[PDB]
Amino acid sequence: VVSFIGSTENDVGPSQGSYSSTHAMDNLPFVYNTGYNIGYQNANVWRIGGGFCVGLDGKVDLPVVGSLDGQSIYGLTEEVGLLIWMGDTNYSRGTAMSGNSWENVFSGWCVGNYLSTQGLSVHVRPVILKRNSSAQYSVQKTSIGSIRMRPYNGSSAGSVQTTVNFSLNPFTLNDT
Ligand SMILES: CC(=O)N[C@@H]1[C@@H](O)[C@H](O)[C@@H](CO)O[C@H]1O
Repeated sequence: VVSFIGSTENDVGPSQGSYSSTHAMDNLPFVYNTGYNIGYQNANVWRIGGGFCVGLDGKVDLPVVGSLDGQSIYGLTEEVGLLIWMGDTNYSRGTAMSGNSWENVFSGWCVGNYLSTQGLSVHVRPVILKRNSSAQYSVQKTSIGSIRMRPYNGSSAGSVQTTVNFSLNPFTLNDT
């Protein structure tokens, strides 16, 4: 048994967020290490039971303005980009992202003959692209991508909602 209990649209990171870094941005691109603060986590998006086996798929829509260490830097504005992560519940369980096609983000599992729940989590890292002349970057609310449950081992979804989508909450990058 499965069931959708979460929400279709989920905002990544809080609104009006301010971030700072005194590290080093000499040789762009630079990537703020804000940990997992800009993201989304709902360990309860699908209710499952009876051997139901589920995995997790993710897909970012933003264009690939490049690639950082085998990961795809996704762009928003001329000067701003991001390192995107998607996967299962525990933020630490994230799977970096490359391209704009559906990729496996969580190997999944097979619950027992009891009632549990299936979750997901997104986390992003703000990348600075092209130079500026104010040392300040704005970020307007923009779509990012989605996650879709992956029923396997003979498991079925049916008409039960399989995908939820994400959106990047606005914010601004500082540095000083
Ligand atoms: C904490 C909880 O009760 N629900 C978790 C769910 O968030 C997670 O997606 C799934 C697979 O790891 O395992 C469930 O037990």
